[PDB]
Amino acid sequence: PNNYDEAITRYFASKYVRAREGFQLSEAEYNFRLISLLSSPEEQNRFAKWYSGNNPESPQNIYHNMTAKVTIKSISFLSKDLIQVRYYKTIRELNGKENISHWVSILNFSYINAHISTEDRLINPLGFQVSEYRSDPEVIK
Repeated sequence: PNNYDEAITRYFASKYVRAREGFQLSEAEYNFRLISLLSSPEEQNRFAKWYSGNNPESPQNIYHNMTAKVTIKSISFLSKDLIQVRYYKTIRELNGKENISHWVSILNFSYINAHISTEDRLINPLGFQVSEYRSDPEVIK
């Protein structure tokens, strides 16, 4: 289809934000692949440049030797193709210290019917594609 039930979109938007804004070394290869499959080509390129170890703000750098786990608070539809995802991150240091921070992502998505490999299709079975994306901290402390 062109579109799916909002719960399906919430499911994939949750997957997307958890994978993109979290960081755990053991899941990192998978998460990068997942975000890449779930992004338009243009957004994937933007994501990859951001994620590169060359970028000072890359999660590979800012969360080096840390874990960051995302908990989704809410997903709101601003329109048929535009959502707001509020979440928090729990960041754990090597010393065990945890910090919680609050964030919101805004993203534009669609579903594209394409033929891709069976393996990739099972990760993204409905062709979910994020075309534009931002994530900002919220004022909540």
